[PDB]
Amino acid sequence: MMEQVCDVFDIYAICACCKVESKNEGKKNEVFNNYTFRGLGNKGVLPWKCNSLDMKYFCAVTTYVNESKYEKLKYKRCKYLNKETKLQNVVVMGRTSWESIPKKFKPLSNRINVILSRTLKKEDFDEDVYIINKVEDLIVLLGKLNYYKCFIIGGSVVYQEFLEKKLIKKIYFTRINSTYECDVFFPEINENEYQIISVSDVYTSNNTTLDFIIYKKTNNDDEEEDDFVYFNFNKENSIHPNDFQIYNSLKYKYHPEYQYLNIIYDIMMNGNKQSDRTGVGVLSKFGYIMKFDLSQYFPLLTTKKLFLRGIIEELLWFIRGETNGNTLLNKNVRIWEANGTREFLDNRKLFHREVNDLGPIYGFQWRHFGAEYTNMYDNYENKGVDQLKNIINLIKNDPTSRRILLCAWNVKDLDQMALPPCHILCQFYVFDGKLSCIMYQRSCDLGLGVPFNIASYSIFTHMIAQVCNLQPAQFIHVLGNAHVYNNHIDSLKIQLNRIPYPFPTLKLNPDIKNIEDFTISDFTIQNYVHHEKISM
Amino acid sequence: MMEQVCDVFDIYAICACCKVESKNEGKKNEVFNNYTFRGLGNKGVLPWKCNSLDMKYFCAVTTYVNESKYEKLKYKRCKYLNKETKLQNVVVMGRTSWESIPKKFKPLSNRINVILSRTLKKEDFDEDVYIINKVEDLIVLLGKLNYYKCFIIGGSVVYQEFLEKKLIKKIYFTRINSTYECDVFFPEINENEYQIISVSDVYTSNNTTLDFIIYKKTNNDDEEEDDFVYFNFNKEKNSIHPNDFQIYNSLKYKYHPEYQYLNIIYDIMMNGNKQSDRTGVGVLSKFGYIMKFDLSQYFPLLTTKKLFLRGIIEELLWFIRGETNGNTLLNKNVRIWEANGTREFLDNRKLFHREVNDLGPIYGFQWRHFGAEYTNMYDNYENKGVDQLKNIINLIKNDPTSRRILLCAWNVKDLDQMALPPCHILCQFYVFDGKLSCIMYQRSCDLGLGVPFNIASYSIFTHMIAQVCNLQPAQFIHVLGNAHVYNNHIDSLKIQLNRIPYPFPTLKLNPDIKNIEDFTISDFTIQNYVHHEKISM
Ligand SMILES: NC(=O)c1ccc[n+]([C@@H]2O[C@H](COP(=O)([O-])OP(=O)(O)OC[C@H]3O[C@@H](n4cnc5c(N)ncnc54)[C@H](OP(=O)(O)O)[C@@H]3O)[C@@H](O)[C@H]2O)c1
Ligand SMILES: NC(=O)c1ccc[n+]([C@@H]2O[C@H](COP(=O)([O-])OP(=O)(O)OC[C@H]3O[C@@H](n4cnc5c(N)ncnc54)[C@H](OP(=O)(O)O)[C@@H]3O)[C@@H](O)[C@H]2O)c1
Ligand SMILES: CCc1nc(N)nc(N)c1OCCCOc1ccc(-c2c(N)nc(N)nc2CC)cc1
Ligand SMILES: CCc1nc(N)nc(N)c1OCCCOc1ccc(-c2c(N)nc(N)nc2CC)cc1
Ligand SMILES: O=c1ccn([C@H]2C[C@H](O)[C@@H](COP(=O)(O)O)O2)c(=O)[nH]1
Ligand SMILES: O=c1ccn([C@H]2C[C@H](O)[C@@H](COP(=O)(O)O)O2)c(=O)[nH]1
Repeated sequence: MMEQVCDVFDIYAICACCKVESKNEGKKNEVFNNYTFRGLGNKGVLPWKCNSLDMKYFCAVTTYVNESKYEKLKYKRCKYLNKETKLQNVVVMGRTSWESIPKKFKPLSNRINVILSRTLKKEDFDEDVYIINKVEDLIVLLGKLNYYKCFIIGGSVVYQEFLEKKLIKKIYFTRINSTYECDVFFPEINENEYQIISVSDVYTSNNTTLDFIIYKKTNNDDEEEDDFVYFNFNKENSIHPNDFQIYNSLKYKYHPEYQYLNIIYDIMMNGNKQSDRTGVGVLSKFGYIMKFDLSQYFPLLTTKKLFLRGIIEELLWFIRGETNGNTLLNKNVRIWEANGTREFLDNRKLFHREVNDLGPIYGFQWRHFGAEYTNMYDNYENKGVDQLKNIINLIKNDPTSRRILLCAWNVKDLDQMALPPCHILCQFYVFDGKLSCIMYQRSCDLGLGVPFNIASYSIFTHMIAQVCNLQPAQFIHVLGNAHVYNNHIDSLKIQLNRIPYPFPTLKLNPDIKNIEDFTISDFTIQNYVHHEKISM
Repeated sequence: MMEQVCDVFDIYAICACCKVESKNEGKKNEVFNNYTFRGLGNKGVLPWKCNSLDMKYFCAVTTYVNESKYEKLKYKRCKYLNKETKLQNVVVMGRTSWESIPKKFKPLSNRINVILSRTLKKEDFDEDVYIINKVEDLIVLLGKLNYYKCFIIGGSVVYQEFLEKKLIKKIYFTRINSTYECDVFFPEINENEYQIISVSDVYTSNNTTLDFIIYKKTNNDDEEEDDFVYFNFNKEKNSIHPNDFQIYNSLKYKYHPEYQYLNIIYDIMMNGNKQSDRTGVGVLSKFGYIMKFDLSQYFPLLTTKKLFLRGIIEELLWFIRGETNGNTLLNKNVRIWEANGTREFLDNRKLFHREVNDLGPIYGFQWRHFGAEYTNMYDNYENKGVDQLKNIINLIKNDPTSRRILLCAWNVKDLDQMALPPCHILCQFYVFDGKLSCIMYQRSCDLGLGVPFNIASYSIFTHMIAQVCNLQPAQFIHVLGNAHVYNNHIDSLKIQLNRIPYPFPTLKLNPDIKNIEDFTISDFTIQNYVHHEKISM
């Protein structure tokens, strides 16, 4: 029998918040949360100058109506008020917000404007809008109007006013993933009182990434669907129902990190229980694909903390053609340490191999495929097939070749390697000045390996694109044996109930024109916002 | 404004049909159409003995009701008759069909049973059933009962007259893809009166494949729906007309696994990039697809055109023997490798010192001898190089949970010595619960011509490897790198995409063959292949 006001009059908040310039004390231990994005305004303007995409979203959300849904809404409203029963939306804003607009775009096209202003007078109005001087007076004005929905579009004070009074049903919130000077700030959203229910794809507009989330207020010929039921006539790990409460609560999960997370979910829900070489046990499945649009974001996972110095150094080490594990160890990159011990090599039957002499692994295959391996210190210059050089020449001079592959699975050399490669091969595709990369991965440790693997090959696709005068397009990651280790299950449960942030961007020094000239200083990850580190 | 009787009272048909024993004069080149599946009954019983899955579907469809939707139906029916004011479905059958049901299943459970008869009346039945002696009395009865939907469940005579009288809104039609003795038949459906709107996944049950299709009678407080619209705020190419894919796009549900292939073609046609390529023909192309075929349920031989497998089987056996001699295939009248072995082709690869049809260290050589020095096609390479094929077989048997069971043809060292570099780059195997899956990664994929054969090749191989390792085949998973449609294939493929698939065939292997090397051409049989007309691409 009971109903809320915001439910009856369909009152929503729509906003856009950036990150704010702070004082950098303890930035090595900087914590991020939803409040990280709170920057509304500066000098009576937006902290950013123009965002074409957030603008387009603003318009499309505040101007969209469905006239065939109105009859339901009008009935409820007139029945609530105890009254008898082109359509537009209402846009409520503060005075400062109304002032800071061009003359050409006032009043806001296809929308019913409402300005909350004490000082202003209705009679000396040049324009044709409505005016109120109280929050109480809005509900009055809505009762006397035919409107689809009512959007609170601005003013820090306005937002704050409506939020305290529980007059907002949903918050449409653009996260602008860049830092600007700010005068005014969106209030801290209470987690008990609102929850996120949907998250969009990640985009780039005007030199920043952004995404769109929706907070919802908490409370604590359409008969051919029978044919769909008939198709499901034949359908019906040890997982619990509430292990994935937050994960399953979301309606729309369009953020590209859900490609990784959904795969985890699928293995956890439907994986096959297996022993493996390690003796730890896994849940596994066979055959997935993920795709990341490198034109829009750098897909560094945000649901836990990832570090990249090590994987960049590894990549540079691959590109030099190195097999000497000591090079990495002397830079405190320990990714290959365990695979180079006396004991590990002996268990591989490599009894005559020096410690950290990893054998003819990735780097050797990329630069010297087919050369005879001796030891890690030998001179292999101009020996074997320099695959790396050949793919770069192919991309430059025969971009429509279907033969642009870099393969590390050298069958003849597998037993000489400290271990056989996981990243079997890379294929490249060029169209309209744009480079995409498929990497096939025979064995995928989803909890610990895959997050790094995505980052490495995404960085590498940038590197190859740049030195070939191309823009990066897609990194396409194909998983063969995809497995969650049992000792990662509880960490991943925690991770899957976290909501991703808009991704970072990768910056390469643009002076680097040849694949072999990159050094560690040439890589910058910007605007990395992430949840707390998890140890698997 | 005038309403149809079948629409008001929601009258449907539901049947299962098999194929029927016909003349042996033209079986080498048989013609197939929807009327291929027309076998209803034999000597008062089903032509096939039992089919658990068809019975389960029959049960599911004829018992399902949605109580929420009834209020609208009651209103609609009440309105038609000019009246103001657990739920079950009605099933209507012929007398003969009633008597074919065993006593313990009569009357049909959780359904209102109705029986058409002239020779028998209420007094002749002990059971809770309505008897009617004419079709019009069904309609009168439906006006009086509260029910969800009404399913005509056969009799050959009952189906025939109900279709003749235009009282069927949809036909739920099981295609049983095997042949049995029949004496009663489903009537030939008029293509002008009914069109297929949905095709299901393909299944195996009781030693036959089957699927389920739906013919439709032709015309001759929780709302986040707006949030979905918002997320779509940023949205929009190769001289494509709408009518090109009229049939393809008319279907509501395209769950038949053949649509994995057809949908990729569609996607390339609509959204592919125009590019030149090595051939000069040019292509539409896209990068990165995955298809999955369940080999436990069907053999995925494409049905929207005709394909023969003798060549590709001979090729696979040639691969397994480790051969590189093109003449061996030519002497079996298989010409798959003929163009790649001519003097002119070898010279154009700069293989001036290679004998005609000496293909160099291609697939077979890499499978049995990776890393060995290629000399010529007649050399004895025994115990040279890495016998990958034997290694994977040993790994599958002895270390099934290994994540290292890969066969790789892309030997970077040898590429230039190959008549041409391999397209099917590697196979990775996976073993769980006594069942074998295979991923194949294909770097370059000719959608019109190559891919249909490649699916078949690696599906066969998966079965061979499974058999010799005492496992059952599960999934063949096909990963496409550079996926292209050739420009000269476009019109042919537009034709193909407006054909509706048939239930897939099955592949049988000689169970005596226990070693990968012991297979011969006669150890393989394709059964129950129903296909559209061959298309010359
Ligand atoms: N999504 C976004 O990022 C977004 C959207 C819009 C604007 N902005 C930015 O934010 C800044 C403006 O925000 P702001 O909060 O400082 O200005 P504002 O809220 O737009 O304007 C404040 C004025 O609104 C009136 N008002 C507020 N609460 C009221 C109440 N309860 N009753 C009656 N009147 C009330 C008063 O007008 P009187 O002076 O008439 O009393 C008050 O001085 C600008 O820099 C603008 O560019 C950002
Ligand atoms: N594969 C399938 O989908 C399927 C489904 C159902 C049945 N079947 C098979 O089909 C066969 C039976 O088919 P059938 O054509 O021989 O018989 P049927 O159509 O079930 O029954 C015909 C009988 O029903 C009565 N009947 C039909 N129309 C009537 C009307 N307008 N008014 C009064 N009575 C009417 C007559 O009964 P009286 O003789 O009493 O007058 C007639 O002899 C069996 O082999 C059965 O196993 C197959
Ligand atoms: C777009 C920011 C914004 N974004 C979201 N998701 N929610 C909001 N409430 C919001 O705030 C609207 C407050 C209105 O503020 C503006 C800004 C830009 C403009 C302008 C401008 N300065 N110049 C041009 N040419 N066009 C326009 C669009 C007419 C006008 C009003
Ligand atoms: C199933 C074939 C069938 N399949 C489809 N798609 N449509 C039909 N109209 C149809 O025909 C039904 C008319 C024939 O009805 C029956 C009843 C019961 C049975 C039986 C049986 N003979 N034996 C057992 N054990 N169980 C059952 C089901 C408890 C078989 C056929
Ligand atoms: O870059 C890498 C390297 C290794 N692994 C994982 C996959 C397996 O969990 C393990 C290697 O084991 P084998 O598949 O080789 O048994 O390391 C990755 O996920 N990514
Ligand atoms: O099993 C095969 C063999 C070849 N091709 C096609 C793909 C390409 O169109 C062509 C090989 O040309 P390149 O990709 O090597 O350019 O042959 C296949 O689709 N499948």
